[PDB]
Amino acid sequence: EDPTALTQLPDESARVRYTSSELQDYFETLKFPQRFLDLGNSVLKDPSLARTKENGLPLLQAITRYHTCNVPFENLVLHYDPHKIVTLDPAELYTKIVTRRRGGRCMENNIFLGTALRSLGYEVRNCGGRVSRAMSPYPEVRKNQSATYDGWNHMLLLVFLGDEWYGVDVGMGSMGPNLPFPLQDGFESLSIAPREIRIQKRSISETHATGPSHATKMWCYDVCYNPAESKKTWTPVYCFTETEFLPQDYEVMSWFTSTNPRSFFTRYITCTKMIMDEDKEVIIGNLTLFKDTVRETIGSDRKVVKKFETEEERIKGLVEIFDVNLTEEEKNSLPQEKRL
Amino acid sequence: EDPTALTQLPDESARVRYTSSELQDYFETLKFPQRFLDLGNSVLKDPSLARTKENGLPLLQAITRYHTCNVPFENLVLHYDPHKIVTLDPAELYTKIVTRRRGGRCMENNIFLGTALRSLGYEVRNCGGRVSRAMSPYPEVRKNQSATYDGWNHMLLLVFLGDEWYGVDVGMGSMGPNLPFPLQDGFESLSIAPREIRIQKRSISETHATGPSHATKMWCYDVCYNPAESKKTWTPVYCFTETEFLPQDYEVMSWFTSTNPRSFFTRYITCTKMIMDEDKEVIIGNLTLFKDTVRETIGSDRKVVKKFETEEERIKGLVEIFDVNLTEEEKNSLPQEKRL
Repeated sequence: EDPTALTQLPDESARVRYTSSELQDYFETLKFPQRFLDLGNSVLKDPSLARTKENGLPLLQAITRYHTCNVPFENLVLHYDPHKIVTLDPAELYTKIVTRRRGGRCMENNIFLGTALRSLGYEVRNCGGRVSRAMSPYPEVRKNQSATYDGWNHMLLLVFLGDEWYGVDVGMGSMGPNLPFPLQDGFESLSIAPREIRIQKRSISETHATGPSHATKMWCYDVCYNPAESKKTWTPVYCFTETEFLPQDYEVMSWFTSTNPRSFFTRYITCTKMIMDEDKEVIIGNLTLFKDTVRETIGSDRKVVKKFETEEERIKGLVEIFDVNLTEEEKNSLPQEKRL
Repeated sequence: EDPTALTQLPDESARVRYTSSELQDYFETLKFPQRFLDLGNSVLKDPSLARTKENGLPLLQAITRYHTCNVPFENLVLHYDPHKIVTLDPAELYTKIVTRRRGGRCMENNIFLGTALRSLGYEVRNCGGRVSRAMSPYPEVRKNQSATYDGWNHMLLLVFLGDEWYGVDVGMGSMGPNLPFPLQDGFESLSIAPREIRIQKRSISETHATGPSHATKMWCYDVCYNPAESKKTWTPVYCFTETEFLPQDYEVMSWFTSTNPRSFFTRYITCTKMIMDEDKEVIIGNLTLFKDTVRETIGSDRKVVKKFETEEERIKGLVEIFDVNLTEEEKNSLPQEKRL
């Protein structure tokens, strides 16, 4: 039958807002220690703190750090699922991430996080971007096309603190900036040592502009994996604009990455949690399952944790290593050609 | 197998250019009269004329007017086609529109036109937009969601003439501006009497902004079907930004509109050409096939031309009314559920 309603951004009075109690349950899923529970509760009691740099940025730093370490970046809904459809509904996302302790990709993570932050009192714009082909898992695409970008396929947040916007992104696993960054041309920071991140406003290589008089510029997020090299090499990760993206834009973007056969997410299973040094309040590495193999990276050192031999091993490994729990129907929904 | 190359914008030296003879063949497909053949030839001989408003705009006006009257806005590639996939390759588009005298939707039309205009010497930026739900063929969507917009799904061009960008769009059938329009906030013009068009820079209804200090603005294209009313009603048609879109962005957008089962293009056959008063150099109406019925509207008056009874009737009508010629494989590719 013809649709009678299409996806939209609800009017302000109709939008999902996570309650104080649901946000507390999210702080517990994040496994906040006492000092950050206390920080979160002070904002719960005074949302005006979420508008300032001095009181809003520290809780924002803590939320983003524990989120990428405890909420998995995963595509299992396209594999271990009977329907293989992505929901971006903020209430269903809450259940998936807080109650079920599952995760997802950039749109599921950052739609949820945007809803949580606005519910805490933050001013949050949903934005859109393009992942660099330098991040492609296809080797010839990395080699020949690293200056190009995908079609719109990434989500990040801009959060307004005091007098400045900050980029916020908890939905890109170990490729992400993994820090709230000031939206500042030329900002650089250590992020997951030895890696550095950089933000620049610049034209991208792909353009029909015949000269600078007609060029446009994007915000470009790059990383330097090894800043100790004599000549720093910056690897592009994604580019984005400040345009407000809508739920139905993400629906278009997610449809492509979830159903176009050239999206690697339709082809291979992947699941990532970042690794924290809690006392030093920094991320130091990541655990990543790709296809059949779990690897732990700490700084520049990478080692294999497990190469799964069977479906049973991979399923138990998702529980024990990632706290990713599947229903019976989800386990049995994996297509036969993808099983171990 | 894993992709070895993804869609990208080619480097300037590898981009498709239409030759002077290919552009001449396009002018004949447009059915230019002699005065516009003369005007086109003068730009083929002196490409610097395409850089000025005084010499570039007249040819631009004539190209866009004859294009929407003579190149069909159609979706038959999703229906009367064995493979039902959309190519955005500018060489294949050339063969489709100039040689085969077929058409397409917004991205096929405007990728082609951008390639042609850049080949004539114009400075052109590919841009992206969202169609208003006020244009939805779904009655309940129109009634309840007219203030909202689709996810990114429209392409238009910005053409820089002299010191001023112009909006150019030959890819929306009867809903389009059907005129090059100056990218000026508040521009209004008659376009297809009695309809008026309007361009405004303004925020759209859907926003997470809690107030105007954090709000964003879009270029918004609205129409007034009946400016004679005591109180003018403006109907939203699409919104866009100046961001340069890439071929791979359009690939994402077209993938949704061509494969998501809530896109109306996946459901119903549609084909439109505009109707010109050639001597008065204005568009006055349109011919539109929708599902099984052809209607002619001239201004505000609409009448049924034909309600097709059989497949043979619809196919002959496409030839006779729209000069849309199908191959035997294309005719026989229509799913049985869609036949008459």
